[PDB]
Amino acid sequence: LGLQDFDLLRVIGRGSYAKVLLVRLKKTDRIYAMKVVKKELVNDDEDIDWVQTEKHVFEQASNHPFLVGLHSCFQTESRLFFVIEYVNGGDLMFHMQRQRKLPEEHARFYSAEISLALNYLHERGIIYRDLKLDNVLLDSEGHIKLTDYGMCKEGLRPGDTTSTFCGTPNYIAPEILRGEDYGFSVDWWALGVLMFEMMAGRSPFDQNTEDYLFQVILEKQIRIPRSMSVKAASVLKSFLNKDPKERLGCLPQTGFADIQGHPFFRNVDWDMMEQKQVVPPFKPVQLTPDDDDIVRKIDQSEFEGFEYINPL
Ligand SMILES: CN(C)CCCn1cc(C2=C(c3c[nH]c4ccccc34)C(=O)NC2=O)c2ccccc21
Repeated sequence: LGLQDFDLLRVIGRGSYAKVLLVRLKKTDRIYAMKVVKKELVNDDEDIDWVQTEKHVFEQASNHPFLVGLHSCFQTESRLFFVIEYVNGGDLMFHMQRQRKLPEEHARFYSAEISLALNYLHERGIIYRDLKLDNVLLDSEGHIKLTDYGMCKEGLRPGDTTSTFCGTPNYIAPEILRGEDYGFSVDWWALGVLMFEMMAGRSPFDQNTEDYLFQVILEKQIRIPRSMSVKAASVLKSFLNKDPKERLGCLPQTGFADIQGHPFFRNVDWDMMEQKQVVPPFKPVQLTPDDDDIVRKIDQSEFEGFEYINPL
């Protein structure tokens, strides 16, 4: 493909690294949100991996219901693009700000779909690592969908463990702070948080930000609402166990079964929801010319094979 066959209908998201356009393929007339990264921003061997990994993941979320698909990938002298599956329900971040706290039930429905999403990921040797309220977008009529893959960890057999200190601070797992090696566990800690945020409307931790924050996370015994349910709390406790091992879903060869097993997920029929057979508790421009001054200075070499159209 190429910019040609597209109708750059709008800009829906502006970043330093990327711009997310709301484009439409003329041929199919269908819509996809395309991700635009200035090539001039991904220089050096440690940035092609940031891309190839986003690519390697996007080459997988296509197979899962709560994970954003990838239509195709093309470049230009000045940049790189991602024709991605499109979503329009918004990010729970917004939905939250417009409602404060969530009924334990609703909250449950979401946390479930995400685990399923996280589970598929893990099973495929992937560590999302960038889970946060504004990353979980809403399906046209409800179902969630994990987004952003610029912090995931590639191929990895269970038992393995990486150690890149990263992720959005408010959700960074305690073992990450301890600089100890880690795995799928950090993804459940994040979920634990995402869940606290939904039901409590608040965050579970609270000199200087990071400085201070990181200490809260590592010593501050989390305060659960005295309005909250027994089951509700329990899960939160389980997921926010500062011990990767003693943590829900973190137990090896049982993790997901554990999760599903937990009382908080008592009447939940996974195989049913995994198929979206459960009802959601809530139904929802030309680019700048190339600057030869810059472009002329690009390697273009470290840009082979970027192109790729999803056959499915
Ligand atoms: C706080 N926000 C809105 C963060 C945007 C998170 N995000 C959404 C998306 C996606 C979509 C968006 C759907 N609405 C958007 C508004 C602004 C930016 C992106 C989107 C979409 O339809 N499909 C997506 O994968 C995305 C893609 C790559 C990296 C990050 C992405």
